[PDB]
Amino acid sequence: SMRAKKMGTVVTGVPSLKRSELETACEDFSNIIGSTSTCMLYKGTLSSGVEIAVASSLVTSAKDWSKENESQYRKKITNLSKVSHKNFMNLLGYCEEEHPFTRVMVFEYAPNGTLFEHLHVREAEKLDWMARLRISMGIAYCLEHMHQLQTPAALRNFDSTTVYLTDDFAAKVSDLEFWNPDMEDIVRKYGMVLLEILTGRVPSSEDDGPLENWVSRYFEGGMRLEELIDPSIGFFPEDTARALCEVVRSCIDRDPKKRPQMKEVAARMREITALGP
Repeated sequence: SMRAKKMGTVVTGVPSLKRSELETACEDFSNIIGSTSTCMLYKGTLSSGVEIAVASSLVTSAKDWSKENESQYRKKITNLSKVSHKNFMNLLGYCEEEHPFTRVMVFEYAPNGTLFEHLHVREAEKLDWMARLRISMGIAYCLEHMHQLQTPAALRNFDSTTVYLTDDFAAKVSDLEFWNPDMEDIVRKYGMVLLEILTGRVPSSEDDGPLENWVSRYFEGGMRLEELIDPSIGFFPEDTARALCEVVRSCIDRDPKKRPQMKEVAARMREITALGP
């Protein structure tokens, strides 16, 4: 009948994976998909049969990893755990292990590579009109969802090199870089990617004046659509192309206040393409 008081003595919703499981899944990290400024990308297959792309830090020792690195690592995982969109390269798990030093994030695998590759690499399979419209819409729906959630940090590197393509060429926008942009800037970037999808052309530097004058010639009324639109598309509907180029023009306006919101872009894009989510 008497008090006995004691005291105990000594963070997200996607699964933690053991390093041993990932070693098996990725053949001890021997199959490289690619690389970024902050990470290596490894191919694996989980015991379920689900194919994965594993983003792994370049850091090779706990001595080279700061408390800030750890904080940004957990922050990225927490924020991506709230995205599960058909047109996003979704986070499927993560692995932190100290021995040996491991900081990875496990993503959905996209078998058909990047949009940049398919648009610009000579040996890559070219995309037809409907494929390009599907990709364009998929991107817009992802970006709209991202903005709806209020998680734009995931789109800070958005361009054709960060959009991957599924087995039937649907878009998956990615965020593979370890976290270490206003929505008005993302809208502008969307317009540039849409222009790239339509024309097959991309700026060759930060100061591509010749490309600027060429695009300018179109918007000022001095270019036929046959000169603008990528010849590798094959046949295309003229008035649909016009309408999509108007979307581009709105998005890439030099005055950020004049650009549309991503929700408006997606609505307009659906009106034009008639492609639902």
